Amino acid sequence: RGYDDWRLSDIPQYKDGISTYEFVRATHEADYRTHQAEPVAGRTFGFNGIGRLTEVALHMPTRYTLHDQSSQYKESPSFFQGLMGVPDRGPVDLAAFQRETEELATAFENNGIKVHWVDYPEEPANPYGPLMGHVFLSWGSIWRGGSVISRFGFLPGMVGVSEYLAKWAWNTLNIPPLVAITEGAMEPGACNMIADEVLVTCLSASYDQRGTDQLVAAISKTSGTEEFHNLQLRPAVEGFFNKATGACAHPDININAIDVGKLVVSPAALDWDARTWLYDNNFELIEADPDEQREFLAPCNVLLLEPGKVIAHADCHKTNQKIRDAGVEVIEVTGTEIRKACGGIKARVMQINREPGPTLADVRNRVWR
Amino acid sequence: RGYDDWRLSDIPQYKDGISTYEFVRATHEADYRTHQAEPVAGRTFGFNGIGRLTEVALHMPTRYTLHDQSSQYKESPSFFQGLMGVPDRGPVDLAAFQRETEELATAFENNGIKVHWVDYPEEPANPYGPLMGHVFLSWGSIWRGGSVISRFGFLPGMVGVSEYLAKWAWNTLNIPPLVAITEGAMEPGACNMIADEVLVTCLSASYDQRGTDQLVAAISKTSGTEEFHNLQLRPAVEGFFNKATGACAHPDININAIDVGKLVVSPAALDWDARTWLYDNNFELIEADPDEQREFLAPCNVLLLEPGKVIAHADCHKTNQKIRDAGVEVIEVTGTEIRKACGGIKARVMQINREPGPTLADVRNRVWR
Amino acid sequence: VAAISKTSGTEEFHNLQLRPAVEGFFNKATGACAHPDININAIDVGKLVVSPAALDWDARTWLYDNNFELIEADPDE
Ligand SMILES: [Cl-]
Ligand SMILES: [Cl-]
Ligand code: NA
Ligand code: NA
Repeated sequence: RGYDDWRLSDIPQYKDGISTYEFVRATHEADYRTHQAEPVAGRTFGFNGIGRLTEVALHMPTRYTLHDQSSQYKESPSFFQGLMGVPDRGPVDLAAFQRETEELATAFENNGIKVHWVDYPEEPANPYGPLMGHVFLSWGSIWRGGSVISRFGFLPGMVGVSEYLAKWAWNTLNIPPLVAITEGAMEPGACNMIADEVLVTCLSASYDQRGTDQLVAAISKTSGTEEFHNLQLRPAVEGFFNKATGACAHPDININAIDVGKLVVSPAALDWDARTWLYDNNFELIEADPDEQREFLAPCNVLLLEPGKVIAHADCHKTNQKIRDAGVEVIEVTGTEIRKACGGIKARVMQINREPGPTLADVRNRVWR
Repeated sequence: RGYDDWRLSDIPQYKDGISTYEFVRATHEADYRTHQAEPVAGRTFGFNGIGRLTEVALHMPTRYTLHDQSSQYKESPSFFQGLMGVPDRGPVDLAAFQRETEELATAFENNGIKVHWVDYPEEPANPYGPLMGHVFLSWGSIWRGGSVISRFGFLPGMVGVSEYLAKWAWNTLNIPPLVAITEGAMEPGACNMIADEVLVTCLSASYDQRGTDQLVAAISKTSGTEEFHNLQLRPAVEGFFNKATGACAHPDININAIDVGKLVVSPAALDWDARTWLYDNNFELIEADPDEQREFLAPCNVLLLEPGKVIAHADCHKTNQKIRDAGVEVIEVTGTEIRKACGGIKARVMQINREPGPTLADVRNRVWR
Repeated sequence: VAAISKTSGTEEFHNLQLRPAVEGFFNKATGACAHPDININAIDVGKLVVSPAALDWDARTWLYDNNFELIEADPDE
């Protein structure tokens, strides 16, 4: 479009004979996401919901990606094993880590999903030390309306990182920031949604109420839905993971949607109120295998590609058969080196774009019980 | 600092023998601005308050900066004269516009203030037409805690622009985004503060309550002050400016601080509640000349360099003498071409960094009445 | 308003409250006035004559929503 070819008809609020007041009022009334955020960006974006995922980012690990190679970890492995609480499966193997990363990328390419690659500087550090956990790009997943700077609850190695990923998203994809979390703790990228307007959070080391309130208020205004629901789990865990029980600070280790009104769910996830809400709203529950969960094989850390199809850890054999039994296709992918820190496959994927998908009304209307 | 020289003592929440819970809790309790925003940026920033201004940005105009040269303006001058409502002083003169821009930059250099320069692309456009009003970089002023994407109430030519300036601030100064305004209208950069924790807004074409609530909640959490006050003027004006009265949609045309508890104020600004609040809180009022105000010479659009010293339009002779009479130094600067659109000198300056300055308690404690 | 609403002979009673910028009775710089009857008045059913210095944004919004047509007084008058 030529610079001198623009006319007033190109302004959507403009009408011939409109008064100043009416034009201004029409402007005040416009939807941010569809009038400002997306047109300025020149594209749609956001991972909200359980519709068809189209675009992600991965990080190919280098030696600097390995948490056990930070000088602060070397100084006290037990401090970080306290924070993270995951079972010790030995040192991370760089080459095997790189191979399961390739395998995941191939799974995406084979399912028609665009993969961007995010790199970090050599010797990457923040004001408090080497970066740590920066392979877990879900922490930079993009919401309807824009990107989010997180407040990390337990991992100081992630200070600076949600900034880095959001800056990357702006510079590379033209995706704007929506909000910075500035109180308490809130790690929205580790949350999952179980319908178009239903978010799952936890109260945990990774989320307090103030942080949660701040996030939910921002994303609800750009969600593109009339309602917005937050289901808040209350896991019993001190740091990230409770190796006695399988309980986890992060929703995406606790629960995820596998189809319309079908969820895979940890046995350590659901307090009575959460169970009640899920029952009342007509969600069918597939229970993850208890040993897979407790041993931190991340059987709930599956990635929904679209209703009825997920990527899962290839060695979560029992949970995956239950998922297939519920009529869902499982794409098995190796994810073993990734689990030596605080996440699995879904945790390491930055979700950039997911198409609008089934709603809470759709869940409620499904006849199955 | 070497990558392998980092230790746990470099994490401010870390203490020898700290439990996981206690470390996490300490992390939740940290101040965002001072633990995360500023260290990651590698600097302090924000224009809040009435202390000493140190750093700004200007735009040197090109032909594309001139509002009267947009094809949409050519199509209907009267549509845009409706929105803006400023007196018609003839076509903008590019060369004279460039000269008063140089003069302002020299005033900054002579007063020890760093000036960054912001450029826009050739034929700059947003989804709705040529950019318009993009010389007014105050609209991209930086708050304590970060940058803000605005919701413009009356000028569609500024869609995309607060994004551009915030992106520029991130890429060039490493200053992060704080929040995007996503409802109603809110043009925070056109607001002024009259103490360290006292903001002035309007309800007008440029601000509704929802937009205002969203902004104030975000900036109050990073303000670095125990309290935060919003004085909200209620000007009688349909678009930006009311040429019958001198009333304006923007606070920075209505009022500004010239010293500790001394304000220059338009006669068309103060409703009874605003007047009462200012009286109760011990603010001394210097009234702008009524003709300077009504004719849109922008006598209130002065820029506070520090308490007791302002930059003002050189032809606001009557207001400026009243400011000197109140014991304030006036640095007179030509600002005539700038006033052919919706602002004057303070409006065109992006404020990046102002040092903490006097507080509302300081205002209240000054003995003068 | 509480007293007159009880005897108004109407089911509802509405108060539109203008917020003029004026220190005493009249602001000779602007035309703003402490008194509604210098600011605005009805001239017909849903037609008002209105000062340019009268209407803050909320007042303007209310009048718009309630379908009042506005005739603007001459600014110099
Ligand atoms: Cl109207
Ligand atoms: Cl404890
Ligand atoms: Na917010
Ligand atoms: Na009475």
